[PDB]
Amino acid sequence: PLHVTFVCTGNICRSPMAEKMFAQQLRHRGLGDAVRVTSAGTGNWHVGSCADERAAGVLRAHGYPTDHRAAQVGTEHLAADLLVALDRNHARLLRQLGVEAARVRMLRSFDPRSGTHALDVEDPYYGDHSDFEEVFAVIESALPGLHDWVDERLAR
Ligand SMILES: [Cl-]
Repeated sequence: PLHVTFVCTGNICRSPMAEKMFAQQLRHRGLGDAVRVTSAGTGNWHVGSCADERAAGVLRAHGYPTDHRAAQVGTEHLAADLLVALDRNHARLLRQLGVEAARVRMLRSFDPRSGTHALDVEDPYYGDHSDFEEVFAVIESALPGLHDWVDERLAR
């Protein structure tokens, strides 16, 4: 089973949002059994915690699932077929951890409007509900390219 994992720092806002969203989208496409989707954080200050109440709030506001258990990047995640970094800091950490460039890609590099320079997804933790809605929109705009990536991989 193909494995894609999203990575941010605390695994309570950005990455879990991308995880639930992409996983649900795959289910709608009937590809839920063929692709495993998870997420983790580079840090461990939230291991075991649910997603941020505001993150679950926006997910729910758009009809997506919210169940989540925060975790720090481990063996399981580093063994994914693709590690999706939320921002450039996450990417350099995963890179420096030993993951080759081809397996570390920033989420926004999948946005159809993306240029060679991939943009960061901002952390909404210290913002307001508006910031969480914006993070949702940014992620929503980037995922279509990840679906193409999955289609290419499943062909294998
Ligand atoms: Cl974070």
